[PDB]
Amino acid sequence: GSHMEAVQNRIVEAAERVPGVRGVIHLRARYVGQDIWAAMIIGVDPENTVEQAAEICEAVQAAVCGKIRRIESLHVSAEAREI
Amino acid sequence: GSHMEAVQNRIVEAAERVPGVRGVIHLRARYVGQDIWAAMIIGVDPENTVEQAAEICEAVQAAVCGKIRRIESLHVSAEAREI
Repeated sequence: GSHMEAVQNRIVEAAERVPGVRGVIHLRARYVGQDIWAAMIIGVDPENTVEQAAEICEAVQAAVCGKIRRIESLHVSAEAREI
Repeated sequence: GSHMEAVQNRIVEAAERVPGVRGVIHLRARYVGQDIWAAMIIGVDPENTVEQAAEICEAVQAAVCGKIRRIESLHVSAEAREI
């Protein structure tokens, strides 16, 4: 913690910058040693296709893991969300 | 178990009969006392909208809980799936 809060901040921020993300609805992050393992849910446009939602999830996973190096496991899922 | 396997059978079967379900991809079911609590993932058409996928999930939840009375908690989520 404290230092976790700073990491979580960077995860939320990294995710929100990815096209199609309507907020991070949920983020659970934990230290396994010096590595982070995490799970998040993002908001998506309810009219996107399931495919697009899966694409946005992958894109988040890559942007986030691309920016926070200590992350060794991130699962990203999606939920319909209004703006 | 044994009797769990019979319940799980009925959950899979109930789910597959619901329009838009492309198989049950995952089912975790457990006894809390004499009640079942469960979580499942269904296949959906990747071109459905996220909204439709959420609708199909609710419809599964209701059909299944409507048919297996001992179920007191069922969460249903969806994943893109090819036929």
